[PDB]
Amino acid sequence: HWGYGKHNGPEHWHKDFPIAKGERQSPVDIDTHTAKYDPSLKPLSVSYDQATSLRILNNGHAFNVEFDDSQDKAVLKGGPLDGTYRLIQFHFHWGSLDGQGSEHTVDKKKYAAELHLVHWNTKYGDFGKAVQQPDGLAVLGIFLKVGSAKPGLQKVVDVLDSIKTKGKSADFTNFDPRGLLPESLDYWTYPGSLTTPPLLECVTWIVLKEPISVSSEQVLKFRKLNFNGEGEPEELMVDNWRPAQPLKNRQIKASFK
Ligand SMILES: COc1ncnc(NCc2ccc(S(N)(=O)=O)cc2)c1[N+](=O)[O-]
Ligand SMILES: [Zn+2]
Repeated sequence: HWGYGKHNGPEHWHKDFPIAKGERQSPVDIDTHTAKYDPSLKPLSVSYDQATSLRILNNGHAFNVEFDDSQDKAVLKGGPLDGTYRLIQFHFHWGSLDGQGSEHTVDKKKYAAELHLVHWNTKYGDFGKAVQQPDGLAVLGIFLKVGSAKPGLQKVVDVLDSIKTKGKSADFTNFDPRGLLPESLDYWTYPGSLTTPPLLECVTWIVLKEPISVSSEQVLKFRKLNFNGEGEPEELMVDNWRPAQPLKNRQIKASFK
């Protein structure tokens, strides 16, 4: 099926999912000089105090940490959003080397990785229904660069050897996502899509200006995961990012400067 190789990678996706060439595809390059400052934009409200993580899964494309989204426990609101979005999962995209890995770029710069905290609009009642709507999702993107460790990521890094191959999962309770956030909530925002198949155009993207730092050892452990299932040939899970897509007729707004 779809994946990230020469033969099933991003350049192939449009054959099974024609929306790949659509008008509001993600990710995009964030041109920080042409982003429009909007003093009308509200601060983001990230309300993660009551987050309930449940499990961590290797789905053959990335690893997801899934949260209980059956009540308003971990929510995103404000910023550019009308109404309230519940956290369902986070995952990352990363590279084979530190010089690449992010999906969004900032003035053409790729970061080592990119975290996506995926949230769905409470008015659609669940994730499966929200993705069918143009305002269905709000995904908070946070760039990772390599430097000092992010202590709040380590619980994640340490479980990865238990989910090495496609389809493995592990219980993953009491993980606090607030420990993945940088200090500033200044953001760019634009309307876009899932960055993987089905590439649905349902996402309000909220990309934080400030990257978090992770250690080289932390990202190296992302790279030891596998795309393949246990007992198929080993393909390291690296370079699971989609390149920047044409902005077409969208403007990126900034909450700052
Ligand atoms: C009800 O379960 C689910 N059902 C179907 N798709 C899901 N997730 C697809 C997805 C793909 C890409 C991105 S991205 N890379 O744009 O952030 C975000 C979510 C989930 N789910 O994981 O919540
Ligand atoms: Zn993603």
